[PDB]
Amino acid sequence: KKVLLKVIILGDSGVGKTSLMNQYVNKKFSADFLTKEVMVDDRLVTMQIWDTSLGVAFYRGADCCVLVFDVTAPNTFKTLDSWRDEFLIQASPRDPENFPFVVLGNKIDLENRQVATKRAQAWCYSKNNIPYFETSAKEAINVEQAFQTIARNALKQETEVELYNE
Ligand SMILES: Nc1nc2c(ncn2[C@@H]2O[C@H](COP(=O)(O)OP(=O)(O)O)[C@@H](O)[C@H]2O)c(=O)[nH]1
Ligand SMILES: [Mg+2]
Repeated sequence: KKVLLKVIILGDSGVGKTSLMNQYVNKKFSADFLTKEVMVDDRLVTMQIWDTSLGVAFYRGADCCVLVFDVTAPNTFKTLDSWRDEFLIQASPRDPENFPFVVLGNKIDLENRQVATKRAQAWCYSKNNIPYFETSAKEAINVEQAFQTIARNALKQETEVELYNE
């Protein structure tokens, strides 16, 4: 048996979802998915990353839901609750407050940020401690770090599903 982890990325148009996926998988910057084999501690896993109705089953199979906003656009941060709630509604996870979400505040390379780090960290903390990363898909800042945690938390979820045949 091999270990396949499904990860989906949500967030407003233009925040950097496609760029983050490409930077992570291909280290290049410029309904579908890319795949990458990653080691989690000493366990090899294949992450299948899906870029964004798509239908309920699309969401139901996910092991981690990544939420992305643009630190220079307060409106994309404001929609995070809607993206989180919509994923919950579509995926119907059995332990909503523990399902793995990872939030990425992207484009930190643009010095005139409009959303404060503390504000975004507080939002994440208040949803049962969702992990938070500030990234730059353009300059490859914290992208490997963010996705390593996405991989580890998706593995935890996938393990839970497999061990209790959920
Ligand atoms: N400065 C900067 N621009 C970025 C970054 N990530 C993406 N972009 C740019 O912002 C636009 C939208 O990015 P795109 O990846 O297509 O995001 P999507 O619509 O969420 O999938 C494009 O012009 C990208 O080149 C980043 O980290 N920094
Ligand atoms: Mg896109």
